[PDB]
Amino acid sequence: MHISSQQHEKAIKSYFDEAQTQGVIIIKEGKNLSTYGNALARANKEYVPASTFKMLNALIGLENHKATTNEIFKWDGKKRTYPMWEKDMTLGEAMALSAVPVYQELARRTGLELMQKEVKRVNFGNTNIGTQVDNFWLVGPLKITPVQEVNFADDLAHNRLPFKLETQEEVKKMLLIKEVNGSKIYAKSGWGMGVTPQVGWLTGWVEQANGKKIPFSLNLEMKEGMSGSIRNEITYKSLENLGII
Repeated sequence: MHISSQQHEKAIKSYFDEAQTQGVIIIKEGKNLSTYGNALARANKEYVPASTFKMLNALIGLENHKATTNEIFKWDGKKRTYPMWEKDMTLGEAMALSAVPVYQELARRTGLELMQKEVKRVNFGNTNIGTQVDNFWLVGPLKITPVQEVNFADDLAHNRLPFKLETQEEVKKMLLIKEVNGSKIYAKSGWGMGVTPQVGWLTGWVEQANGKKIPFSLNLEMKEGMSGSIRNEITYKSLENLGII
């Protein structure tokens, strides 16, 4: 339409400035990547994936028969950081709650040798998981850039990753987080607190009413004290600004 690129860029930058943090959002339309936000150089820097790795953990675990989508992972009765984690959950429920204890169990079922082979086969990020199967996506050594995250979201949204179609569809069903008019937003959040500085993610895609899918990845610096909902607020204001939703 009639709004200049200068004005779109200024508006999206201001969403990050108003939240008092530093970040980028990458949007892909077809093969074209557009970078917006207030710290554009973050686009090709590596950060831990944190809870965004649960997308790939779920695909690996389902494809290799380490879980089913209806299996209930029981809470072991020990105290958790968050009360909503102190309950029995399917992978889908654990995805929406970012319940790392469920995904650590799934990683342990997959085990280090298979985990490293699958992460290499999908060529996710720097592809390095090191020697600790239960925390490699949290504290290193696995890292990924925001460009690589939006390209992963593009691959999953279009069923292009090297898994069965059914496996990709099962995991995509776990990622629906919002519906706006007739658009649907599928995405996974992350907040890596085990590194310094802390990293915030929201990576996913918009499925528009006509069926087109527009992948995006938000990446920002988080600080103890911030609200996790700023990730969604920035992302939705940016997508609305560009007329994607």
